[PDB]
Amino acid sequence: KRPNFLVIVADDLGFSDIGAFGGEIATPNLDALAIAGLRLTDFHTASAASPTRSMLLTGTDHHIAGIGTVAEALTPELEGKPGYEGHLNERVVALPELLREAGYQTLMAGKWHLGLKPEQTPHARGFERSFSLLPGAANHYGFEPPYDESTPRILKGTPALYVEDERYLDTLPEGFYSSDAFGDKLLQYLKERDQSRPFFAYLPFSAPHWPLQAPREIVEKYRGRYDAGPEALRQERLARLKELGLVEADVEAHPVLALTREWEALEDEERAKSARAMEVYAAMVERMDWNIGRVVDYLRRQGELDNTFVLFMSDNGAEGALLEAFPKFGPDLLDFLDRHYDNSLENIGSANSYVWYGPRWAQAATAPSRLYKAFTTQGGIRVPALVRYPRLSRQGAISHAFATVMDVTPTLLDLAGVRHPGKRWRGREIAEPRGRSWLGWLSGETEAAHDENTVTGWGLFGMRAIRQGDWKAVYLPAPVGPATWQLYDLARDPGEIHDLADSQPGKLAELIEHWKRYVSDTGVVEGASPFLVR
Ligand SMILES: [NH3+]OP(=O)(O)c1ccccc1
Ligand SMILES: O=P(O)(O)c1ccccc1
Ligand SMILES: [Ca+2]
Repeated sequence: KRPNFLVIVADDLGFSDIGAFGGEIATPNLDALAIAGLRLTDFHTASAASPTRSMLLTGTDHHIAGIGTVAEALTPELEGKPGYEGHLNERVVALPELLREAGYQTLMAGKWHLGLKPEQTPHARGFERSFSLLPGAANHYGFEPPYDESTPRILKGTPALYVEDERYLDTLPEGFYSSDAFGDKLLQYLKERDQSRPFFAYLPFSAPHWPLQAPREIVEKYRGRYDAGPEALRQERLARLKELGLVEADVEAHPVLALTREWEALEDEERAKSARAMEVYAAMVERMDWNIGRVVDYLRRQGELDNTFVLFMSDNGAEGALLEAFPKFGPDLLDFLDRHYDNSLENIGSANSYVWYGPRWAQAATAPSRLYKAFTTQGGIRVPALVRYPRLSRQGAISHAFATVMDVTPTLLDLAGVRHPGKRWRGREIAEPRGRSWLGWLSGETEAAHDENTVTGWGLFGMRAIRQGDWKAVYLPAPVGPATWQLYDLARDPGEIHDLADSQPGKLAELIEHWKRYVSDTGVVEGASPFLVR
């Protein structure tokens, strides 16, 4: 029998947040899947949400698939460039499109982030049933601010714009909470399915993405848990990562970089509200996990779970952004929030709060990696991932084999017994996957799907990375780095601390040749101004 697929994507979830990845957050459902299955410590996405999602559903690079940069920040020199359409384009065929023509029922409940228009919806791109938030974010409870000319651009670009199949929804149900709605709808779709054929179920949550909001009864369970702050947390996470074997005992963690005040410099009220945000984040993750459990438990009781290839991943590094630091997200984001939301301590986490936890809490979760979401350093692109599928021999272990989100489409096609159509589909020229099927690796035939010569590129917001085997070069422009290529031996220096550019100049040179080919193969275009902070 052909397996089902359950692909679950967390939004900005950090590497050590889940219990089985070193965390204190209650994630019993995910833990059971992770420990029975295979946990990946060297699995990679892109550095941000829509690029990663375009890659996950195609098996190629986001510069080819239509999200060369995030739609919400297209500049004039980028608009019109191929692969910079801002939605999943027609130079690619999506995974669900291919599975649906081979008898799979394609079911989705969650965030899309691959296009806002009718012809760009899940329904248009191969899902027979879908309940979706089309934008990159929204209020989890559906509470909208006033929308007019003076509304901060980041809020304007994150309305609660939901579709069910072809229908743009006019209202949301009472009690709507994103993660619960997604669990509800996917459970409905599964209970309504044709039980005699397999399903591809896509469960992209919007949690734990800002605004940080969760049911009070779950937030209450974390009361006081984070009082010692984000650096105390980082140490707990490092200790546990080492104890669990997820990182080597000796690893040197990258130093925490933030323009904010450190915990001990904060006044009591400020601390209280920052801890409250992390208590809410934790509740988001636990409630996500709970909804995952509802899905998995239904499949299990149906006797289908063991014939379901279950993949869980985050879509990028933990979110260390200060939304208030980007003029593009304004004008006056904090002033608008102060006049429309209540972020007083007691309200944080409810529908009419709007918070993000910032760079220090984010780096607790990405440690020992460098930085966080929207950087090309490991903090931005190395994400937690697990595969639970008991037909595959390689289960019960922690694997440090290199893998990327582009591997997923070819793996699932393989298992479905479906061939990628090649260079043409529905009469148009399409890209072929850049990833490689994990089947050989996971079946124990090989030690990894890739090898010491595998070459993989990243480029977004003017940052770059280029990796071959365990050698990685990184380029971070001003003001966030030296605007020169830095070179790291990831096997000896996972924290990207010791720049080897001067000691191994031959190796850097090769990587720069690889980078140029990447730019060439994928259509990378960098603009003047990577971004502006202020
Ligand atoms: N790479 O180190 P740890 O031993 O987790 C540490 C302790 C104190 C400060 C920084 C790092
Ligand atoms: O890249 P993100 O998913 O963080 C994003 C960007 C713009 C609007 C909403 C979400
Ligand atoms: Ca994300």
